[PDB]
Amino acid sequence: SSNDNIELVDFQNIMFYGDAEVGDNQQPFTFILDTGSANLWVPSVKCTTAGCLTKHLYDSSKSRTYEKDGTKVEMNYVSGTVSGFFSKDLVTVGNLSLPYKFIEVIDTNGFEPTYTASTFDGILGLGWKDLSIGSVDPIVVELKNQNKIENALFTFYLPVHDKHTGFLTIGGIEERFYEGPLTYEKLNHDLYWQITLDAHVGNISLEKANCIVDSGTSAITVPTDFLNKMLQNLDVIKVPYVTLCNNSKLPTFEFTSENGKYTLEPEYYLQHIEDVGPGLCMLNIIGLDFPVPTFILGDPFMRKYFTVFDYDNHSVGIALAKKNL
Amino acid sequence: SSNDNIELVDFQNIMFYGDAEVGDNQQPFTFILDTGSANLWVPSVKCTTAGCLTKHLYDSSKSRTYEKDGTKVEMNYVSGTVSGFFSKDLVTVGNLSLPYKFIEVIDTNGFEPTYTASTFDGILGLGWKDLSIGSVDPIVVELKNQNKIENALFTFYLPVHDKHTGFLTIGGIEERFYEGPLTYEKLNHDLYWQITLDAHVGNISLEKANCIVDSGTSAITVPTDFLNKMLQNLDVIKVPYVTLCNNSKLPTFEFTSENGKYTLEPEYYLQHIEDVGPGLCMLNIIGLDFPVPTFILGDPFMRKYFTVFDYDNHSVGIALAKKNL
Repeated sequence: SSNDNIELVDFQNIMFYGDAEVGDNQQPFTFILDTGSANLWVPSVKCTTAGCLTKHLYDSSKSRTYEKDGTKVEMNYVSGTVSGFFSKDLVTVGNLSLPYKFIEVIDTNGFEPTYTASTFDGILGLGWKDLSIGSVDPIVVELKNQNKIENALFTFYLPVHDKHTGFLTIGGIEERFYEGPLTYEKLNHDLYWQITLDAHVGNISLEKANCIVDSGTSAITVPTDFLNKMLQNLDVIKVPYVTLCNNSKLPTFEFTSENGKYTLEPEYYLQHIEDVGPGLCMLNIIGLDFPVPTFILGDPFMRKYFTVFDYDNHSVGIALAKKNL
Repeated sequence: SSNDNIELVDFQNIMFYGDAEVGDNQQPFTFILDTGSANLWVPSVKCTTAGCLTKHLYDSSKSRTYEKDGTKVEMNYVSGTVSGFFSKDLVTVGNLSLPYKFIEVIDTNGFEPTYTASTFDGILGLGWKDLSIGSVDPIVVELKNQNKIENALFTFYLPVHDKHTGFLTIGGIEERFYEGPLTYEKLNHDLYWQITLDAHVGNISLEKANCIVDSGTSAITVPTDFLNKMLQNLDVIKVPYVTLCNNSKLPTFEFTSENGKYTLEPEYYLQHIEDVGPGLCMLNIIGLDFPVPTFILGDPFMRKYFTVFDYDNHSVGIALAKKNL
């Protein structure tokens, strides 16, 4: 394996984690791998919030390579905020290492209940520089400049609950992860991994909508209006959205470009909740409005499609993920 | 027992059922007991929807007391609609029986996925006449006129998940179900069991708000605006509301009148969801706006407070429910 492969484990089909280390002594941590952010952060041994008591903590005094910074910083996510200060130390991802600037988190009380209720210790961003705090070059970009990897790209072969684990691969594209054609879509912005695609679900359509491929989002988000029409005569209620898993009215999402066609059948966005009711399924779709028509192709899409995030070529490559390796 | 007692069983802490029969041969059915509606309905052997295949069905041809009507009718609920026609036959509730007009349901496809995903067969309304279809006198009202019960009232001692079963009692008030004072609140309308109460949660307050005591609602509903302010600096996120069960910022609902004071502490509106995360709790509160400030005091409130629904006196009696009988 000339590339750097990091095994991924699924967490209740809503999150997936990967491990990496910080410090010369390889202190272990479990990370959310987020293409939607650009900073790396780990909780400090100096973090004294209740959430931190159950986590793997980072102790800079145990690492020779630790380079003090101390610049105050706070990072925000959908589920909250974490605060601390910048620090620099050796970061090891898979079989590659490099001195890297990250956020040493001191306070997580503004990131609850997500933090305490989840198994991850920190978050490792895989977005673009301009999207980070402190103007930190993306880790993969850094590795490329240090000539540690053949290409400034990484790929995601996501794990599938009760089926198989996944892999984050840095440096190269491995054909073993996908079948069918691998199609590239140019980014429309060098901030997020956002591309342009036409969308069609039923009779409802939307031309050249913005689509963000995001590993940190557990669902597929759709424009409010779009969702409403999509679920008008479909038998899908919602406790003040759930439906029968065998609902044959359920539509298939269709995303097309000049170079490719991607579809998301109900089997990919329906989550079983038998424990609540026989044959009952939850709709892993969310109504979310951005200033312009936008779809967040989150984990549901990525579980079906192997994805390539290319910094050098400013594009996202998409191909059908193999059901089994 | 000079009163008619019907045992109630809890269903995943979101619903509770009671059994009753229809027909001279006592055909058995499981019912949602709804103070928010005024009709009784059972699925017919003539119902051929998928939802009906798993239910106890009513066969009028097996009952001598069956009186054909056939008037077409459709009933709507929060979770959907069911259609059929009126029929009349002997209805047995506990140890009391009486010929009663009900809806024989033929189509339930407009009531999914609730119907198939739930264990009940039909719904028995316990609301006011004007709130029904077909101008049918409430069953308890009917029983009183037939001199089968001492008073036109019924009480609810709701079951508590993993603690104890409950009781629907018709005809009289039994002190064994409650402790502390029993206070009566006059109805402000002869349609719903709606009363007037001042509400205070934190610093937020609302004078003489309308409060509907509803056995068919699994949560406590609060005015949108009211909820927002209530959950502003409380650590309660919400997947595009959950919180740590030990959150000490959680406020206590306070409802007061000229005759009584009722409170709802966090332990009564927090639902444990350990299977999702350690010490994680769901907020059994819902943001719902009515034309005027309204609270639906659903099951969470009724589980804490024993309630008396008096038709003769047009009031709702409230008292602390005994933790154990």
